Amino acid sequence: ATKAVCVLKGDGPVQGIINFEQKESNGPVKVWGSIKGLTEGLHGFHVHEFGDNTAGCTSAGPHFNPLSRKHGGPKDEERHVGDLGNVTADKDGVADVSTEDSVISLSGDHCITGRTLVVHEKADDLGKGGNEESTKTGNAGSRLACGVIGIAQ
Amino acid sequence: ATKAVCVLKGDGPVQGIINFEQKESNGPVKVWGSIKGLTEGLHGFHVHEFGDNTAGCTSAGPHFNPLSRKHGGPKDEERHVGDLGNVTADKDGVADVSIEDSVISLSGDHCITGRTLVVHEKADDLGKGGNEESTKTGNAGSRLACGVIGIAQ
Ligand SMILES: CN1CCN(c2ncnc3ccccc23)CC1
Ligand SMILES: CN1CCN(c2ncnc3ccccc23)CC1
Ligand SMILES: CN1CCN(c2ncnc3ccccc23)CC1
Ligand SMILES: [Cu+2]
Ligand SMILES: [Cu+2]
Ligand SMILES: [Zn+2]
Ligand SMILES: [Zn+2]
Repeated sequence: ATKAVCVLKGDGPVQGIINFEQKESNGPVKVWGSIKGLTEGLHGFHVHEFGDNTAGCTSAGPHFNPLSRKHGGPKDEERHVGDLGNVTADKDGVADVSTEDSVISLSGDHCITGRTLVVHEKADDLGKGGNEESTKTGNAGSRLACGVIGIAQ
Repeated sequence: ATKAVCVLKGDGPVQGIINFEQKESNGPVKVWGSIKGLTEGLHGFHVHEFGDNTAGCTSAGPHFNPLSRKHGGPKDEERHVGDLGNVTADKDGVADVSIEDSVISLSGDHCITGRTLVVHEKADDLGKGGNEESTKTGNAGSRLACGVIGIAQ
């Protein structure tokens, strides 16, 4: 199996640890972990193109989109490769993450390793918001925490 | 060309931005940038195996060594792929990094993207120290700052 990991940090209180595992190169990636310090509700959760944190999370660029598609949710055919939807936090400030995704990979051209995982301010509308921004960013707003996805033991 | 970047962070602050560029996949990688907050003298500078900073720089594991060789300096045939020698800081605490290396890569089996760059406490003896640890770590000591190497624009 192939494994990867991301430590999410930012300028505020949001922080987390996300793990990735892919049993087979043509198989799904399991994604799990925790993010704390969040406001209650949905927070957009994406892989962005660049593993560049030079100036903070802004440096990561747009959603990872090697197929030049519109933004969507993880269960949509029309999505960016990096579109992992939302994480949802309770009034404890914690989002428990446990998902499986069939479009991201830890090898090949859809590889997310070396790119940035970002948790956002606001909900991602999964491209169903009915405006132009919805099909580019999902209207998820600013970047609260991020990290470069790295190769794990 | 292919480009990568690493934001190094540690207590001091020891911090720096290191850029990587490789004109072709069969060619050398140019490495440049600046690290501040260092004590005067040599500091070991290596790519470590894992891009895991879960518990800090310790989580990055040993030097990146896909070929199962002993530790050396960057000019040695017998070296780890991750062996980039030392950076040298002056009294101002700044090391200017300018390296070209023919063994690291930003693609293929020796790709360093997704792995951790680390700057160390002490000098790397380049495997010439005459003891057991010299040919494993270069006796460079603890890890002052690190970051995951990411894909750049
Ligand atoms: C279920 N999965 C679909 C995505 N998948 C891929 N991984 C890496 N690169 C790819 C390039 C083109 C198409 C699919 C790719 C891995 C397994
Ligand atoms: C192959 N594997 C990858 C997934 N995996 C996990 N390990 C630990 N905690 C988890 C929490 C939620 C979901 C999966 C988890 C271990 C088995
Ligand atoms: C062809 N290239 C243009 C970009 N490039 C550099 N750019 C900016 N500063 C540098 C400082 C020291 C060494 C190389 C540097 C090197 C690769
Ligand atoms: Cu995002
Ligand atoms: Cu090292
Ligand atoms: Zn998207
Ligand atoms: Zn070494």
